[PDB]
Order: sequence, then structure tokens, then C-alpha cells
Amino acid sequence: PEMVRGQVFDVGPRYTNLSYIGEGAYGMVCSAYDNLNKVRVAIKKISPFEHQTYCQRTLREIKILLRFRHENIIGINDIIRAPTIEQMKDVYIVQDLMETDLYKLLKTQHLSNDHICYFLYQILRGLKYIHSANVLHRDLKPSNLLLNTTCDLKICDFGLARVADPDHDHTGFLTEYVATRWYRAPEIMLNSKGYTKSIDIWSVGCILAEMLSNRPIFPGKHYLDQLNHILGILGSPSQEDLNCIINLKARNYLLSLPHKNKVPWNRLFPNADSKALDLLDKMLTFNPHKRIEVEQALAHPYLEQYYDPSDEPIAEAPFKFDDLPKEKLKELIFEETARFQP
Ligand SMILES: *[C@H]1CC(=O)[C@@H](O)[C@@H](O)CCCCc2cc(O)cc(O)c2C(=O)O[C@@H](C)C1
Repeated sequence: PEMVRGQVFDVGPRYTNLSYIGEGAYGMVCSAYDNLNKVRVAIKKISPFEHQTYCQRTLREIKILLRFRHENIIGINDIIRAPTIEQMKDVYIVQDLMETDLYKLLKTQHLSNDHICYFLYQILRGLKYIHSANVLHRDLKPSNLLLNTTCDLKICDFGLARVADPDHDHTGFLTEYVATRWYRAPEIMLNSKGYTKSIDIWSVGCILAEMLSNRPIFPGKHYLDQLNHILGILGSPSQEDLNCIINLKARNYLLSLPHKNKVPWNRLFPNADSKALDLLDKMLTFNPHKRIEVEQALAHPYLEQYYDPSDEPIAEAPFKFDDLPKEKLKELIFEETARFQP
């Protein structure tokens, strides 16, 4: 088998001329030439079978991506693994080779307002499809937004996704968690398990802010710091928004803080389009029940050049509603990947 940086990367003979391109969660990512389709592709190596939770993340993503089909979601082109469960130690997922991601881009490139608008449109167009399937991505952030050379955008990684469950979203103070820290909604730290669609809209709002200035808007240094950053910009929550928090520990924490004023968006972002900031404000709303939903966001004036609901498709087959041991999960991953065998 071909080796990359000392490790086995066993994808041939269809995929040749390998180059290391980065690191996944359970393995490395390489580019490779696809000798059938005569294009280069991205390949992620996954080694999950020793841990029930790794198997869970892997199965979840495979099951979601094999049902989804959307221009702004990166699909699975091929899955490579051994012919038998006994011999299967790794799984390789083959996907379109993109040019870069938004994390890398924002490290050195100023975006024009036209690029910001088109990127945000494509993020929300993909998210409309995801939420229409009753699925939550739960880890939206710049490094999960891939771009090709003509700035078409695709959402990566459904390993933390879940089926939405709003009736079972409530929990205690300081419990959860959901998402990468900088992109976590305030309610995660207060009273939410991250089981409603509003969790993803908060993350998109954080991404929009970061496109406006090339810096994360809420860069908390640790779990606890994240709420300090959010409230330092949004200011103190209103009485009405506090009353919506029935958990006493969470509500009394907020009541214990000195008053903080809101920082105006046009002071934080003085070169931004005013329609962009109006949409930013509606995505970064403290109360998740008042936060804008994905279809309202697509219809916002900032996106008027692109909005077209008949060209913003939804899922045909939403996901209707599982933790069990790794041996059954390995079996389930073997079965879910069978369609790609010769
Ligand atoms: C999508 C998530 C993602 O891109 C980030 O987590 C990366 O840091 C992961 C490693 C690089 C992935 C990559 C790199 C290039 O140049 C082109 C690609 O198409 C990809 C890619 O498809 O990443 C997928 C597998 C994960």
C-alpha cells in the first residue's frame, strides 16, 4: 500500500499521485488523482473502530451525506474499505477537491462586500436544505466552509450533526458542550442542549462578522469566557429575555452582572454595508426564539441580488428521529458503505 508521512494511505489503484493536504478528525486528508473520472479529488482517512463515540460520529456523517444532495454541501463520491468486516480497520471517504477554506482565506485575504454577500448567500442556501431535512449541523465555522477557484462554497463535516429536537432542548446552567467555542450561541452556556435550528443561525452570524473584519467577533479564551465576550457586545439582556430563562441558576447568574451597554454594529464594523449589519443583528440575537430563521435570512434585503426561493431547494426525505456498542456500529458502518464496492 502507498504510504504518506509514515502512515498507510491505502486507496489504490484507482487513486494515485497522493499529496498530503491537511488533517481530519480520525486521520489525515490527501489529494489524489482519480484514474476513472480523470480529475484530482480529496480523500479523508478515518480509523474509528476502537471507540463507540468515534464510530458514532463516522456513522452519523455517512448516513446524512449519502442521503443529502445539494450544490452547497460537499458530497461523498466514493468510500474505500476492505471487503470484509474482519479486514476493515480504516475507511476512506472521497470528496471533490476544493481550492481552500474560509478559515485559510480570512487569514490573509480581505473580502469585497460582493464576496461577503455571495459567501453568505451560499452558506444560508445550504443551511436551508439541511434544516429542511430536520438536521442541525452544530459545528458551522470558517474551516468547515470550502471554496473552489471560482468561489463556489460547500459545507463540510456532519460528524457533530443531530436530528432537531426542540421539545427536549432544555438543560441546566454550565452543562453543554455543542460547537467549537467561538461559534457557540449564548444559550448553550445557560439552558440549551443545542437541539434547535437557532444554534446554527448563531454560528452563521459569527461567520458573517468574521468576514466583515477578518477577526473572530467573540474569541473567548475558555468555556467560561465565551459568554463574557457575547454580553460585552450585545449588552445586558432585557427583562423580557431574562423572563424567558426559567432556570434559576442561569437567570440569577445574568442578574448578578453589572449593566453592560450594547456596542453598535456600525462602530465595530465602520466599513460594512448597512444592510449586512441589519442582518447580522438579526442572526446574533440573544433570545433564540427571536433569532431570525434561515428562510427569513435568505429573504433579507442584503441578499436581494441572489434570493430566489424556487432555486433554493429543500430535502425530499427529512430525517425522522441511537447509542449502542461499537461492534454493532462497525457492522452498521460496513453495511452503510457496501454500495461502493466493485
Ligand atoms: C472539510 C473540512 C476542512 O476542510 C477542514 O477541517 C480542513 O482543515 C481539513 C484538511 C484539509 C481539507 C481539504 C483541503 C483541500 O486543499 C481541499 C479539500 O477539498 C479539502 C477537503 O475536502 O476537506 C474535507 C475532506 C473536510
